[PDB]
Amino acid sequence: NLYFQSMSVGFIGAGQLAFALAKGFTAAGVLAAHKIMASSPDMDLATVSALRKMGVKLTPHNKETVQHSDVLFLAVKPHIIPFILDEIGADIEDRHIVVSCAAGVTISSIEKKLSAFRPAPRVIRCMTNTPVVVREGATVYATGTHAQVEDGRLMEQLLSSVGFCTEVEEDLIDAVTGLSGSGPAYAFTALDALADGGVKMGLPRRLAVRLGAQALLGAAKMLLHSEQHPGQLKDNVSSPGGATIHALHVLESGGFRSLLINAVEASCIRTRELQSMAD
Amino acid sequence: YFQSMSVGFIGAGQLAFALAKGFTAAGVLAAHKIMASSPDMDLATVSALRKMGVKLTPHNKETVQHSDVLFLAVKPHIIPFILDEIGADIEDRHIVVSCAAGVTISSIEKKLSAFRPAPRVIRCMTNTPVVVREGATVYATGTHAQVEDGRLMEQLLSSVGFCTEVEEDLIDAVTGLSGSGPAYAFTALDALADGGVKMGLPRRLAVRLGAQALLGAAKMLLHSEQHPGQLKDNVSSPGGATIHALHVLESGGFRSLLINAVEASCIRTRELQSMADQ
Amino acid sequence: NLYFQSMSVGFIGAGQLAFALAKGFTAAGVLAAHKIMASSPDMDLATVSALRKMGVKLTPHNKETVQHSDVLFLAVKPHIIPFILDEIGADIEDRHIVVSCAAGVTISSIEKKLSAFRPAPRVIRCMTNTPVVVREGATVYATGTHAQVEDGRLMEQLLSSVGFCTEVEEDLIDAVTGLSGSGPAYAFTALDALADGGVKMGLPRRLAVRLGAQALLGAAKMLLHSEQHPGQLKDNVSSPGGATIHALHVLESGGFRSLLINAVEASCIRTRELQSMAD
Amino acid sequence: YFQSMSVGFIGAGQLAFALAKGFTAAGVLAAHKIMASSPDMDLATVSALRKMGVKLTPHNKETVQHSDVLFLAVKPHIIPFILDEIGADIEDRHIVVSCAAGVTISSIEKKLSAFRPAPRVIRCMTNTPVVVREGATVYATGTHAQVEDGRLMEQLLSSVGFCTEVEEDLIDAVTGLSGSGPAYAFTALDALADGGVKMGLPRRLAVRLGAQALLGAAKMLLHSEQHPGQLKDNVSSPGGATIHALHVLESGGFRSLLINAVEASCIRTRELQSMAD
Ligand SMILES: NC(=O)C1=CN([C@@H]2O[C@H](COP(=O)(O)OP(=O)(O)OC[C@H]3O[C@@H](n4cnc5c(N)ncnc54)[C@H](OP(=O)(O)O)[C@@H]3O)[C@@H](O)[C@H]2O)C=CC1
Ligand SMILES: NC(=O)C1=CN([C@@H]2O[C@H](COP(=O)(O)OP(=O)(O)OC[C@H]3O[C@@H](n4cnc5c(N)ncnc54)[C@H](OP(=O)(O)O)[C@@H]3O)[C@@H](O)[C@H]2O)C=CC1
Ligand SMILES: NC(=O)C1=CN([C@@H]2O[C@H](COP(=O)(O)OP(=O)(O)OC[C@H]3O[C@@H](n4cnc5c(N)ncnc54)[C@H](OP(=O)(O)O)[C@@H]3O)[C@@H](O)[C@H]2O)C=CC1
Ligand SMILES: NC(=O)C1=CN([C@@H]2O[C@H](COP(=O)(O)OP(=O)(O)OC[C@H]3O[C@@H](n4cnc5c(N)ncnc54)[C@H](OP(=O)(O)O)[C@@H]3O)[C@@H](O)[C@H]2O)C=CC1
Ligand SMILES: O=C(O)[C@@H]1CCCO1
Ligand SMILES: O=C(O)[C@@H]1CCCO1
Ligand SMILES: O=C(O)[C@@H]1CCCO1
Ligand SMILES: O=C(O)[C@@H]1CCCO1
Repeated sequence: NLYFQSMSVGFIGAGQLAFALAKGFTAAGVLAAHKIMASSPDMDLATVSALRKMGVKLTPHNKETVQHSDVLFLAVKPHIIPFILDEIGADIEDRHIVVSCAAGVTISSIEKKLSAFRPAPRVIRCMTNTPVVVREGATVYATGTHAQVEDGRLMEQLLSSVGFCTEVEEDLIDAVTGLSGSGPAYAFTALDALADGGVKMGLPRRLAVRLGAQALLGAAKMLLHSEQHPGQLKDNVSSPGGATIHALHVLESGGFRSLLINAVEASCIRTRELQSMAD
Repeated sequence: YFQSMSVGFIGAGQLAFALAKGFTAAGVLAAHKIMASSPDMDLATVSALRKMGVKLTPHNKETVQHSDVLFLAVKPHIIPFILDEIGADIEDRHIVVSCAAGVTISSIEKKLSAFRPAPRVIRCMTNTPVVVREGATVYATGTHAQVEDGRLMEQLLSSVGFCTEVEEDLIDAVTGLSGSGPAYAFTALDALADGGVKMGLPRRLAVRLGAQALLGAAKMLLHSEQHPGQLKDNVSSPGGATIHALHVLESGGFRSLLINAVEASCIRTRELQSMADQ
Repeated sequence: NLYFQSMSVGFIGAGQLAFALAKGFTAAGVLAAHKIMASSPDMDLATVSALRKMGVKLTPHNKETVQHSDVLFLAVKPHIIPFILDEIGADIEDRHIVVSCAAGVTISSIEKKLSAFRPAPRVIRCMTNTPVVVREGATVYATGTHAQVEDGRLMEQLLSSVGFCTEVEEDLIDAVTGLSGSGPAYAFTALDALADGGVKMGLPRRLAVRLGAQALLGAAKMLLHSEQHPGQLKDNVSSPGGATIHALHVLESGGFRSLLINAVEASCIRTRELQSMAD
Repeated sequence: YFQSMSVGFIGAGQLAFALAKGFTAAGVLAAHKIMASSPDMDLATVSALRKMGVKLTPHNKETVQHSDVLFLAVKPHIIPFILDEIGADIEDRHIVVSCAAGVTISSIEKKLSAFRPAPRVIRCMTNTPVVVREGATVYATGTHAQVEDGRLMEQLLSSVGFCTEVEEDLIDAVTGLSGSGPAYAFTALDALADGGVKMGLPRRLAVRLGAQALLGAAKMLLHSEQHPGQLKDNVSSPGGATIHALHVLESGGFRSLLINAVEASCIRTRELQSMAD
C-alpha cells in the first residue's frame, strides 16, 4: 500500500470528468480538496462552480495547474489534448505523472509530444466513468513507456478509492470506452424507459424511477457477487409461463441484445475516430 | 429489534433462499429462527439453506407451527393448494405474507377465512437481489392485517433493500418493473458483455465492467435529485463516443422495448390475478 | 447599447431570408424600411414584391446595394456566394461589415475572396431561420479575423431584436444549421401530421391546425421558461395509465426520437457536403 | 373584469398549479381569490402556491364554500368520489368546471343532480402551457349551464391561452392532440437536442435552439394564412440541407407516428371513461 494522501492532484479541464473524479476522491477522504486544482478557460461554467463549492482550487491558467500538481489528469476533449501538450510540455517536471483520461488518445501520441521537451515523461492512460462521483466507477489504466515501477500501483490505489480499477493492455481501452465509459448513458436511457413503462402500467413516476434504479443496482450487484453466468441468474428469475418470461420474449422480439451490442461497437468505433481526428 | 420473532417459508426455492440469505446477512434474524419446507428435501436450494443454519422440514404444517411470520414462496398456481393444506393451522398470531406473482389478497383471504375468520394477510412483490441486500419490495396490507403488521413487514423487508407500502392494484405494475427487472438487467449485461467481447475484451473483464457500469449508474440516479434524462444529458459530450452509441440505441427503438417488457410482465401478472380470482 | 438606429442595411439576394429579416427588423422598429436595400437579378419575384410593399429599396444592381449599405447581408444560395464576392469585392469599403447568412460557407473562404481586393474585410458569419419574420428567430454568429471590437456586439444587438441571438465558435454553425436552421421545416411537417391525426379522430382541420400549433408554441415556451430538462417536463406532465403515456409509447415504438436525430445529422452533413464541394 | 369572482381548485397537481400560476400571472383575479385543496399536497407545491398568494386547505368543502368557479383538477377516476363528497355543498352560484380527461358532462350531472337539481357544469380540456399563458383550451357547456357561464369560461381561460367552445364529442380528440401535445413536443425537443449534441453542439445550446425553433415555427403558422406544407416549401431550398433532412423524416414515417400518437391518446381517453361507466 503506497502513501499518497499528501500529494497534489491537478486537472487540465474543469468539466464533468474533473468534477466527478474530484468529488469521488474527496468523498472517499483519500485526498483533501485543497490538494486539487483544476483549470479551464471559461471560469463561469457550471462544473467550475460545482468544483468551487467543493473547495478545489480553480484557475484559467493551465501552467498553474501543472506547477501545483504531482499527478496531472488530462480531462479535456480528445482533439484538445495535442494543444494542451504543446502548451504545458515545457512545464512537465521529473516528479510529474501525466494521466490522460481522454477517449481514444494513445500513450504513443502523448509521449511523442512531451518527449520534445523532456525525455522519459511518465504517462498513464485511463478510461473511467462518471459513477466515480458515487465511488462506484469502472476504471482501467495502461502504463506508458517511462512509467516508474510504482506509478501504475499508485494510480490503481488512487482510482480504486472511487470504484473498480484494473490494469489493462492499452489496446483494450477503446473497447472499454464503448462498454463502461459510455455505459452509464445506456443505463440512464434504460432507466428512463423502464420508468415510462412503470408509469404506463399505473405507477407514480417517482416510484417507477426508484424501483427501476433499485432493480438495476441490485441485479448488477448480484452478478458481481455471483460465480454464475448472467443467463443462469436470468433463468432463476423466470417461472414457467410467468410474468418475467413473457417480458423477456418481447425484449427478444425487438432485438434488445443486438441493440446493446450495436451501442458498445458504435462507441468504440467513434472513439477510434476521435483519435485519428485529433491526430 | 426483531428478537424472538420466528419466520417460516412455505417453499424452499430461489426466492426463499434469497430472502433467508438476505435476512441472515442483515443480522435481523438468526438463521435458526427461520424454517423452510418443500416436498423435495434433496433440492439444491435446500442444501444451501441447511449450510446456512436454517431449520428445514418437508412438512408444511411444521413450518406453520414454528412461525410467527409465514412467507408463501411457492409458484402462483400452488398457493391455493398450500392454503387448503395449512388453513386449519393458521392461528391468530400468524401474519401470512404471500410473495407469489399475481395471487390476490382477496383470493388468499377467501381460502383462509373458510377455516378461521380474520386471517392477517399481506401481499408483497420483491426480487432476487434481496440476496445481496439490494432488493426492491412493495407490499399491500390485507383486510384484517393490523396497521402494525404492515409496519413490521416494512421494517423487516427494509433490511434487505428498498421497501414501501403500495395499494394492491399497483403490485401488477411493480411486478413488471422491479420484480421482472433483474432479468432485464441480466439480459442487458449478457448482451453488453457480448459487445465488449466483439470489440476485443476478454469475456470475464467485459462482464465485470458492464456490471460495474450498471451498478454505478443506478447508484448515481438513486443518490441524485435529477432526472435520468438529465443524467443522460450530463454524461453525453458533444460529438463524442457516447452520443454516437445513444443514437444507435434510439434507431432500434431501445426505449420502446423496455416499455414493452414492463407492460408484458404486468399484463401477464393481471392474467394470473384473474386465474387466482376465478 | 450601441446607437445604430441611423445606419443602412443591404441584402444581396432578395428572397425568403431577406424578406424574413427585413420584415422582422422593421416590425421591431430598430431599422426604418427606407434604410434597407435589397438586390436580385429578377425584379418581378414574389419576395421582391413583398419587400417592395414594405418600403425597402429594390434594385437589380448588387453594386448599388453595397454602396448603400453599412451592414451588408449576403442572402444568396451558398454556391452563388463566391460569384457575389468577385462581383462586389472591389466595392467593399472600410465602413462595411459583411454578414454572410449562407449555409455552410466559411468565414475563411469569404475573407480569402474579399482580401484579394482590399485587406481586413470585416466579416461575420451567421445562421438564423425564417421565424425572424415574427421576431422569434434563433440566430448564432461567429466573428471573422478582422471584425472590429464592436462588430459582434452590433450584430448581436441587431439580431436580438428578431429572436434569440448568441455568439458561437464558427465550427458549431453547420450543426446549428441542422438544428434551428432546418428546425422550422421539421416543425411544419410535425404540425401537418398532428393536424391529420386530429382530423382522423374527428376534429375539423382548421381547429386541429390551431390546437396543434398552439400546443407546440406553448410547450416550447414552457421549456424555455422552466429551469427544467425536457425529459423532466415530459415526466411531470404525464400521468400513470393515462392518455399521454399511451401516446408516448407509440411514438417510442416508431423510433420517433431517432428520426429527429437523423434529421439534424442529415441537414448538418449536407451543409458540410456542399461546402466541401465549393472548396 | 372579474372584480369579485373567486376561483377554487379541487386538486393541486400539475394542472391545478399551471392554471393557478397562469391566472395569477394574467392578473385576471383580485388578490387572494384563488383557493386550492388536496389531501397530501407536496410541500414544494404548498410553498410555491403560498408565495403566489393562493389560499390552501386540505378540506374540499372549504374550497367549495370559497369558490364561485370550481375547477375539478383530479384524476378521472377520482372525479366521482369528489362529486359525492362535495355534491351537497354545491350552491346555485356555482359553476363546476371539470378538467378531467374523458369524464363526460352526463356522468358529472347525474352525480350532482342527486343532491340539488340543475348543477351548472362545464367540461374543458386544456394543457400545462397555461402556466406561461400559452395554453390551448376547449370547453363544452352542460345541460344547465347558463349561456353566460360559457361566455365567462371563455373569457377566463382566454387569459392563459387560446380558448374556444366545442361540442363535447370533440373533447376526447382534443385531448389526444393539444392535451397530450406538449409531451410530444418535449419528447421531440429532447431528441432534437440529442441530434444537435451528436453533431457537436453543447447540450444547453442545443436545447435552447431547438425550443426556440419550435416556438418560432409555431408562431409563424399561427400568424400565417398559409398551409403548413407551404411554409415547409419556403424553407426547403432545392438540393439543400433542409430537404435532405425532410427526406430522412419521411423515410421513417415521421408523419404517421404523430398520427398514431393523437389516435392512441384519444382512444385511451375514451377508455379512461368507458371503464368508469
Ligand atoms: N464525462 C465522462 O463521462 C467521461 C469522459 N472522459 C473523457 O474526459 C475528457 C473530458 O470529458 P468531459 O469532462 O465530459 O468534457 P467537459 O466538456 O465536461 O469538460 C471539458 C473541459 O475542458 C475544458 N477545456 C477546453 N479547452 C481547454 C483548454 N485549452 N485548457 C484547459 N481546459 C480546457 C472545458 O472548458 P470550456 O467549457 O471553458 O472550454 C471544460 O471545462 C474527454 O476526453 C472524455 O473522453 C472519460 C471518461 C468518462
Ligand atoms: N424468483 C424471483 O425472481 C421472484 C419470484 N417471486 C415469486 O416467488 C414464488 C416462488 O418463486 P421461486 O422461488 O422463483 O420458484 P422456485 O420454483 O425456485 O421455488 C419453488 C418452491 O416451491 C416448492 N414447492 C412446490 N410445491 C410445494 C408444496 N406443495 N408445499 C411446499 N413447497 C412447495 C418447490 O419445491 P420442489 O422443487 O420440491 O417442487 C420449490 O422449493 C413465485 O410465486 C414467484 O412468482 C417473486 C419475486 C421474485
Ligand atoms: N430560407 C431559410 O430558411 C434560411 C436560409 N438561409 C440562407 O439564406 C440564403 C438564401 O436563402 P433563401 O433566401 O431561402 O433562398 P431564396 O432562393 O429564397 O433567395 C435567393 C435570392 O438570391 C437571389 N440571387 C440569385 N443570384 C443572385 C445574384 N447573382 N446576385 C444577387 N442576388 C441573387 C435570387 O434571385 P433569383 O430568384 O432572381 O435568382 C433570390 O432573390 C442561403 O444561403 C440559405 O442557406 C439561412 C437561414 C434560414
Ligand atoms: N397533466 C396534464 O398535462 C393535463 C392534465 N389534465 C387533467 O387534469 C387532471 C389532473 O391532472 P394532473 O394535475 O396532471 O394530476 P396530478 O396527479 O399532478 O394532480 C393530481 C391532484 O389530485 C389531487 N387529489 C387526489 N385525491 C384528491 C381528493 N380526494 N381531493 C382533492 N384533491 C385530490 C392530488 O392530491 P395530492 O396533491 O394530495 O397528491 C393532486 O394534487 C386529470 O384529470 C387530467 O386528465 C388536463 C389537461 C392537461
Ligand atoms: O416470473 C415470475 O413469476 C416472477 C415474478 C416476479 C419476478 O419473476
Ligand atoms: O462520449 C465520450 O466520448 C466519452 C467517453 C466515454 C464517456 O464519454
Ligand atoms: O395523460 C392524460 O391522461 C392527461 C390527459 C391529456 C393530458 O394528460
Ligand atoms: O435547406 C437549406 O439549405 C437552408 C439553409 C439552412 C436552412 O435551410
